[PDB]
Amino acid sequence: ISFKPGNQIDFNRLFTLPVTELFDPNTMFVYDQYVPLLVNLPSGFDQASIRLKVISYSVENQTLGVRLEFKDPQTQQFIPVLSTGPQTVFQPFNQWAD
Amino acid sequence: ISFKPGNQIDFNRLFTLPVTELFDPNTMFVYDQYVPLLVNLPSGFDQASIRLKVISYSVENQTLGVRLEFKDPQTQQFIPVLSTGPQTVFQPFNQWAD
Amino acid sequence: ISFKPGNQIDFNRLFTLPVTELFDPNTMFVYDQYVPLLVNLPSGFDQASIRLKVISYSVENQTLGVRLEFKDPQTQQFIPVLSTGPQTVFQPFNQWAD
Amino acid sequence: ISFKPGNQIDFNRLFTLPVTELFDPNTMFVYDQYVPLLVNLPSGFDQASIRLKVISYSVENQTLGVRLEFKDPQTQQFIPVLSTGPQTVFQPFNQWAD
Amino acid sequence: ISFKPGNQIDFNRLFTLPVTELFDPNTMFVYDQYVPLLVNLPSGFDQASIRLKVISYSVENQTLGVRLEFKDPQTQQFIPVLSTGPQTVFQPFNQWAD
Amino acid sequence: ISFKPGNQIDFNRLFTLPVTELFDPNTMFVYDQYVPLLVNLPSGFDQASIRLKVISYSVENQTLGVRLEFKDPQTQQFIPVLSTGPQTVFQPFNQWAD
Amino acid sequence: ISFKPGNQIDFNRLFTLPVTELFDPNTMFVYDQYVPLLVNLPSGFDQASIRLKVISYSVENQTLGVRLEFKDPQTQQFIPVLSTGPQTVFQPFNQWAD
Amino acid sequence: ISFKPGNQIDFNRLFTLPVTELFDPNTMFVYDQYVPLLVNLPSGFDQASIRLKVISYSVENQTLGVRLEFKDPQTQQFIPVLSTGPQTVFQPFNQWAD
Ligand SMILES: [Cl-]
Ligand SMILES: [Cl-]
Ligand SMILES: [Cl-]
Ligand SMILES: [Cl-]
Ligand SMILES: [Cl-]
Ligand SMILES: [Cl-]
Ligand SMILES: [Cl-]
Ligand SMILES: [Cl-]
Ligand code: NA
Ligand code: NA
Repeated sequence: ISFKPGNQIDFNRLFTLPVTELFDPNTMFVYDQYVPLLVNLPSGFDQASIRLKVISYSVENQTLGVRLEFKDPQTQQFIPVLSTGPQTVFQPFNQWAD
Repeated sequence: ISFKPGNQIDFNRLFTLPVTELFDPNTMFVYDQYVPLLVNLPSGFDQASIRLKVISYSVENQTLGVRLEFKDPQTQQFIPVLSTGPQTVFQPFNQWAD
Repeated sequence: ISFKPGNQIDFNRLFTLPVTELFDPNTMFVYDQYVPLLVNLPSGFDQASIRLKVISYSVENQTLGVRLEFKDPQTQQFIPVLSTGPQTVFQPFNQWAD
Repeated sequence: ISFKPGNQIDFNRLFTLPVTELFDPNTMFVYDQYVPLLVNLPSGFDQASIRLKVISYSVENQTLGVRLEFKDPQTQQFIPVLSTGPQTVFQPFNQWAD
Repeated sequence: ISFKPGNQIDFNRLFTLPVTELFDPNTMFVYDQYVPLLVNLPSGFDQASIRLKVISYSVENQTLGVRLEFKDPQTQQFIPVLSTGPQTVFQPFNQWAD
Repeated sequence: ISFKPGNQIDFNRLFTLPVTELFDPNTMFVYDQYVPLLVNLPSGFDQASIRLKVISYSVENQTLGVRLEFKDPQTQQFIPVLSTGPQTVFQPFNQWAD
Repeated sequence: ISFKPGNQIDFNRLFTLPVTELFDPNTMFVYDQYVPLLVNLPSGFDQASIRLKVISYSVENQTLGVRLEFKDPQTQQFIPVLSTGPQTVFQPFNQWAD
Repeated sequence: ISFKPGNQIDFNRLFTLPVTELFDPNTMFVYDQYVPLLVNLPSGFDQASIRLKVISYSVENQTLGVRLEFKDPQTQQFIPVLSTGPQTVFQPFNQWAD
């Protein structure tokens, strides 16, 4: 009779986290499980080949400052891209605040 | 001579399921294979780090009420996000009905 | 309490047309109102600058063979792109058939 | 120094409306300004060539049941697509409810 | 011989503006030409039916706090959606800063 | 000085195959490696939970007629969705022909 | 019986142009009709508020070097964004060449 | 109080590489980890079934010329698609240059 469309829920409607929970507090690398959540990865990309170093984070602003490192295919050492600070400072999740 | 475009079929043209088939009826967790179908996951996201608890379901309306749980990277325990009811109530698949 | 997502309906769930209704049967140009439906136009594109000539059409297969013409910005004459037949032969709408 | 991405706000974060405000209560046609909000129109589509008849609406469920009509290019009369009820029954906007 | 793909340039690679240039400084409404740049509008949406009131703006942070108003189809008066502050506070454009 | 955008190549610019190469000619199931190419799968979907039965194929038209089967999470048996023929008949790849 | 998907043709399958045809050779501004083709404009953006100056073009490489100018909402004068050369150098259309 | 949208960072804002680092200099195949970065793969595609041969590369222009090879499902031999040169010549990453 009538078409009643369904829905697939956006992940950001179900999941949020304080920025301090995103990274290992002693190594300062984002936990592997959250790298695809912070970075829009190309389809099929092998996440074992990258890591995100947390250079800064703000509890007040719920922001992270990160630097990407990637695995050199020859040596298998993680190397930085291309200085001293973060490549990007961003607010990972939607907030409802002042 | 002439360009004749091809097509890639949308999964929702081939697959549908009654909502009672989406979850384990004794544990009340959505089966692992259907979590990406219900939730739009970011590219490369590790589904082993989440699970969906079915809080409610309606056979009449073909809806599910779910709560997301995620694996704490330190303890490896599944923890709820941020109460008592579902985070979302939705109709997973297109329906043709009253 | 619970998030209940809404929906915006895809135009193709509401609209379909026999291919003979898509074009002026005497001029053999697709009606202006259907050009954006047949061709995925870039956002903001001025449709007055193009037209689609129907070179072939199939009632049995519900296909159209078209050639695009565009308005030369200097002369304001419609000119073909870059032979004798259609640039593309395609089935504009979803069908449920043999 | 650091890249700080900006954002473009999704319209659905700013706009919502009770379903009774979506249509003319005497003619039962969705107001012209809301047709692109309810239907995902192809880029550049001429909205003057369509209208949405409200066949049903639910205040309790915040749903609308609509039928699309389109302008015949020859006669300029609005004609239905392809019965007696709505083509689709849907919830236009996100809701937070029971 | 070889396929050499072309490109369409993203608008954000060519255009940026200080936030004070986005709105009329005496009326505090975003200029009409920038409303589609700040808000992701559905395809074909009639922008004459909305306006964005600037409730706050930050020169230091390059952010705007806005409230959406829409035209009531009956009275043709602009009315707010659904309090006293902005509905959203966001950074419209990418920044490279501290 | 000047921004020179790069490009990521669409898979369909590099890959095409005759339809007879898409499936095992004795079992009549599409080869596992091509299931994501024929069906637009949701991000993260476990392809081990589905298979595509080739019900028909046309060398002349370069089309396939398929039926989807999915793994029942309890029994681990592949079961059809919801008759006797294909669920869909489509042309997987772009063609340049008569 | 079987679902047979339709198609909407991508504009780039039908339209291509030598780069010298994209702009007025005496004013060196891209013709208005091609601005949305070269730049990915946000939905609903008023193209009367921008123009593209051609700073360089290459017949051999089929590239254009452009600078965007926008209309100041107060004075109604076209002003450049934020030097002496192009903001971007790109190849507008797909090519098959050496 | 106010909605403050978050962001997910595009991979191309964090990662770039000289084209000589994209492939094994002795075998002339793109490293496995970069195949999804160069080619837009369908969701869920098994990258073990393809490889990219570098036929040409330009240090001056930061371009690569590649040919795709895929694994024949029967023999498990890598075979070329459908001559002697690259299928595509492209610039993988955004550049800021002359
Ligand atoms: Cl925190
Ligand atoms: Cl059920
Ligand atoms: Cl017909
Ligand atoms: Cl209401
Ligand atoms: Cl400012
Ligand atoms: Cl074949
Ligand atoms: Cl030229
Ligand atoms: Cl290099
Ligand atoms: Na994926
Ligand atoms: Na549009």
